[PDB]
Amino acid sequence: GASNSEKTALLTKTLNQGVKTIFDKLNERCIFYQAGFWIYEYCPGIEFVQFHGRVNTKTGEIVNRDESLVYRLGKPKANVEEREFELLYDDVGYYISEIIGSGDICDVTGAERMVEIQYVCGGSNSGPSTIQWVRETKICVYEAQVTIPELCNLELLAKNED
Repeated sequence: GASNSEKTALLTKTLNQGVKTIFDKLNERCIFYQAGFWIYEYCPGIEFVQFHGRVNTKTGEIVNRDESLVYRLGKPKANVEEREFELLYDDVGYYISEIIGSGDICDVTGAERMVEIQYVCGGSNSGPSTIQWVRETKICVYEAQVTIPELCNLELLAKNED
């Protein structure tokens, strides 16, 4: 390895403060994204599931819930401080990885119903929170990506058009 301490200081800080800032805007209400025919709704440390329906931006709520469309993508924890996260990066920028586990074992292969969530900045100076895309990556694993303005405050997560 050949790296200085400031480099690690900001890497570590970015992971820490990024998560705390995510939780601060998500605290407001849940987020939702219509991925073609399916809708994925993520809440501030409650659960992550996919249901059919529509949303009225005016009110910010779905048409009605759905007890027949049983789905589970993963269940987070209220004690976010205890949950460990990771700081990876891509050609676009750095991001925080949130693996939401506590899923059932998929009989297909014998793997957990967890999901990988990536927190990226949307290159926006303001706004609430929204998702970009969400889909199945493995037999029992899904991948989801959100774009929020507040992550751009962290130098490493700061998009070039913040």
